[PDB]
Amino acid sequence: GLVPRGSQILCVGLVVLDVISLVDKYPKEDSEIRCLSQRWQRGGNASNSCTVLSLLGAPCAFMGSMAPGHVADFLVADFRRRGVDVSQVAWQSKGDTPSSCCIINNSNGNRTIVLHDTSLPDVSATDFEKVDLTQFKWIHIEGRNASEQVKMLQRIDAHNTRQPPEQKIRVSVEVEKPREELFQLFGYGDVVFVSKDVAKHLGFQSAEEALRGLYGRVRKGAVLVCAWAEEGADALGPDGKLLHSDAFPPPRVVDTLGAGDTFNASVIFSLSQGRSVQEALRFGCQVAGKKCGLQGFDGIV
Amino acid sequence: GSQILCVGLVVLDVISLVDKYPKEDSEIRCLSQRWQRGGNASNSCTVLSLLGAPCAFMGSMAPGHVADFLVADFRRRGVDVSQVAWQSKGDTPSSCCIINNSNGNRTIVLHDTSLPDVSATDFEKVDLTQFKWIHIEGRNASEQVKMLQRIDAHNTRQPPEQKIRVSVEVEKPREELFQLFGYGDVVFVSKDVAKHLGFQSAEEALRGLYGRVRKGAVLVCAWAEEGADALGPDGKLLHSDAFPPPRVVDTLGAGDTFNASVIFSLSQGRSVQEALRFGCQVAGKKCGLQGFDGIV
Ligand SMILES: c1ccc2ncncc2c1
Ligand SMILES: c1ccc2ncncc2c1
Repeated sequence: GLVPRGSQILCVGLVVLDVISLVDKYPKEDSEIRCLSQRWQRGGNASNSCTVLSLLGAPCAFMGSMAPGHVADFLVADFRRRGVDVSQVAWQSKGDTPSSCCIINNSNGNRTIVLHDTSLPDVSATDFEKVDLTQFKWIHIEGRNASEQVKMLQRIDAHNTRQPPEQKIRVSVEVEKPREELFQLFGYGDVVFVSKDVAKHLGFQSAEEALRGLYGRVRKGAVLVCAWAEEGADALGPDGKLLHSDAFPPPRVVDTLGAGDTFNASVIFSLSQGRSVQEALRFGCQVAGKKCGLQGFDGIV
Repeated sequence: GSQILCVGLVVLDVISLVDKYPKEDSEIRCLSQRWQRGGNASNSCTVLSLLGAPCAFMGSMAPGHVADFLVADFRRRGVDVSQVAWQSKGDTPSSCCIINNSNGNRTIVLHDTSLPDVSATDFEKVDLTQFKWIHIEGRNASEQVKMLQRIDAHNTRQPPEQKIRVSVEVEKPREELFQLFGYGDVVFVSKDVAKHLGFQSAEEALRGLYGRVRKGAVLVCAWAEEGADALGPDGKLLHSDAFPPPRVVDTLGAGDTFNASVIFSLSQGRSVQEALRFGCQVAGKKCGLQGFDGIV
């Protein structure tokens, strides 16, 4: 169908089928057991943010790798359940669609996780070349395979070079895995999200340390953003003023899975509506705080 | 009477192959992944099929994309699905199976949906004339005893030439089931049940459990890498060494493979000793492979 030009927010990243089982006790090897309950869930960073953008009322699209098959089928139907545009998926001829198994030990809250295999090629710069960008007002990249994503980021840069300033496509970038390859991505994006977990691995002990210690790495004009769960969130832009919002914790914490993807999408959404950085931090924190008191994404409204 | 009918579960097995069993609380990446049609009676049908025996499956299934994948697998294998009891309430069961590639150990977490079990009602409605053999996977004992009495009743009416041979599996250490020992020409009891009942080996499990079987039956008990044993009316213990592959890479379904192979051999007129060796021979071959293709 027809997508009006410059109307969609695109997220590029992982999607994965998560199978989650609740058990009485951790299973002894070679044993056969019944779980208390079991869920199949669409997972992944870029994937979660798409769900949030849709619920927020943004037209949105996902770009990631899948292989034809039943896993893909379940994931595509869930994507569509959430009003996500999947027309830019990069279908592969090799590899598994990512899927993962999690066992939550009911009597201690321990999570044991068999992560997906590593057989499916990530999205390539050549896959990205084939995409017509005019559809997109904002493009967001979950850092994964950096060297290739750098080329995608240069391609978008190139595109914007030729556009009026009101046909420019905004870009955001997430570095959430403490992996050296990823650190080059700081150089790209109007907006750069760094995770608490990454900040801590570089040895910063607070959002303020992280932002002040990393800002030197961002491109001129960029805003660097870092959320620290219960401690709220900071951003830092070209004017050197450290901004902050306190968390908006919920009555009780139910489910924090994907809370960070909820923050990222809300910040992106707010800014894409022309709100200020300060306004976006706050909204980001409000939405993510709500999410933490809910099971899944139903009701973050 | 040319078909063999197995009555039990079908389940989506969501399989992850790992280097080593995960420690509590850890997070390991797996080597590979697959979907596989599981369920004791379903695996046995796969194996029977591959052995060249026309066979049919009977069990509950809820309509869906899962079901669609299961059914499509059955047909690739030429397994007759005609007898399935489709439900409305409940979904198809599924499980996460971890297969330790360093020893073929398999660990199963099963999501047993509520989905209604096959019933005496459902069973009374089946044309027993097409069936040479009927194997029943212990599950809902109260109603399966009913299905058994049915088959015997039918049997009392036919010649020795035209009787329907019957086998029972008792796999879970579960009291309701322990009355199933009293039916069938051939009774399969798992190692796991054997141990949960105090018995330390297969021979001890057999001498200790023969009192429970109907008169003239054969009690079978396999024990993985120690092979399997059987005991019949004549009082003579039979043993077969295992046929272990040099590398064990996947034991998910080895037991169902052994059961189905014993049954094939028996329904082909071979001695119990021979059917025992064949059982171990095929099970063993299965354990050196991923899945079921390649066992024949
Ligand atoms: C993100 C993660 C955890 C949180 N806990 C409380 N309040 C807000 C949060 C945001
Ligand atoms: C079950 C059945 C047969 C086997 N053969 C070899 N090793 C392990 C086995 C487990």
